[PDB]
Amino acid sequence: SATPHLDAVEQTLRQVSPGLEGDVWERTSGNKLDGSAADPSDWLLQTPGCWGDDKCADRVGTKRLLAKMTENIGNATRTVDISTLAPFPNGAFQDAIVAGLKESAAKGNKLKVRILVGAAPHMNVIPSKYRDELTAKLGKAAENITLNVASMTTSKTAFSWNHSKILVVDGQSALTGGINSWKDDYLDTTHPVSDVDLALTGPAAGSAGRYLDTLWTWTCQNKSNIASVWFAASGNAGCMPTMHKDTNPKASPATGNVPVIAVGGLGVGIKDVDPKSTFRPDLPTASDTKCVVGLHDNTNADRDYDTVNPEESALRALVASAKGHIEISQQDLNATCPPLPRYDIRLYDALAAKMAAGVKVRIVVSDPANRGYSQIKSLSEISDTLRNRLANITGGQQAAKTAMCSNLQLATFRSSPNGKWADGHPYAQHHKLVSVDSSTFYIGSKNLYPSWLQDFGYIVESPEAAKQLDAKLLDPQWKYSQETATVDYARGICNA
Ligand SMILES: *[PH-](=O)([O-])[O-]
Repeated sequence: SATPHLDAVEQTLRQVSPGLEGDVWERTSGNKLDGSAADPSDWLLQTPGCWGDDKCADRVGTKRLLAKMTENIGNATRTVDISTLAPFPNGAFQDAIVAGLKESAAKGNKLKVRILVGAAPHMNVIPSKYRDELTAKLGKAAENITLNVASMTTSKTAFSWNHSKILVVDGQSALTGGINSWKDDYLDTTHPVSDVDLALTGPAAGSAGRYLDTLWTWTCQNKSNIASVWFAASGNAGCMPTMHKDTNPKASPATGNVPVIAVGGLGVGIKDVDPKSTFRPDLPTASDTKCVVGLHDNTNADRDYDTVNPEESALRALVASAKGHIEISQQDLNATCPPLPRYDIRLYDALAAKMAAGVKVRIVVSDPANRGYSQIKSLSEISDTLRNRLANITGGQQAAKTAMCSNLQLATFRSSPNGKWADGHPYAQHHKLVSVDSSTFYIGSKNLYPSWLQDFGYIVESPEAAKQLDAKLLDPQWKYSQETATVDYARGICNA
């Protein structure tokens, strides 16, 4: 096969979540990574993109991200479909959205627009305030636009709400990844968060539209339930649960030859199980993930949860598909317990199995000196766990340590020679990135640390794009980050 990695992931998803195929996950052909003619790797919307400079003077990444938001929206003829994590877009992110909408409206187009945020759960005025602010900023363009704005919470007790970050235009183009539209963390700061989105076009953008219809179908159904949904619309417009299906082709036009698996999850409180699923997982055991006995562990101990959250299985299957090497860049691999379990056992088992077979694993996480942008005190909380899982399959602890130190790179993130930004603040990293075999990679919103949220992303099998990702992001990341490594097989470092 030309697509061995996607083939394996696809087979897993059809066993885990067959009833969600089309809507919460979908394999498509005919896509394109949407880079420019001058810089074809600039589909890779990293921010800030100021490698080597502790003052981050020339933020080529940020500039491209904001320009690409405006460009895609300004090309809209029918729909603009946005999700993110609250707060609603502000600063230059909002400026970019407004500029795009005005550009489309002046080109004569009449648009339907949805903007959905997830938030922690009386009289939430935020959606209505954002609607009215956007309408004022649009000026005459507002006459051409039907707007829906909502904040939603699907489960208070499971801490479940939207955390996908998607921008889809006409079902044709999509931007997605880790980037929240938060000016203070990403833009107006001398210690910007490092993160990444991708830009694509093709049928896979339609998959994102169908995912958003799934979320908006729930949101609209629950719009009268305060505490679940706060909704606001322009004029006398109603809630649009199926804007994508209603307005855009069932299969978007083809734009290239790139195969993609779109995959998300429904978190907790939308749908409890895929009734079509006959998935029968072999669930591992551990004694050090559920920190307290009363916690219901959806990540490790709930078969039904898996069936409505195919993204967890997809990421584990992506790791399991690697023949040569795996690079992982995350805010965290481990979560804060309670209320989440500390780690995904199946994930750590999949990484252990790869290392036991001589496949190289690199994990770069955010510096613990950031502890919202870190959830561990020490890299040992990752390496100890990998070693203990390795012990189960290598026959003991000494053989585990040797396997780990022979096949692992483990470090915290830097983007310049300095241990911190020049302003003295630690580097914060927020990617949700997995790349394997310089072939197939995930960019999206789904963290590898336990999390029970609505998330979304793309798994792309394209060696050319993976090589661009190496050159523009993974290679410079390791150039600077390697100085913090506690384990590095390539230099014989084993301080763990
Ligand atoms: P996310 O914005 O919580 O990872």
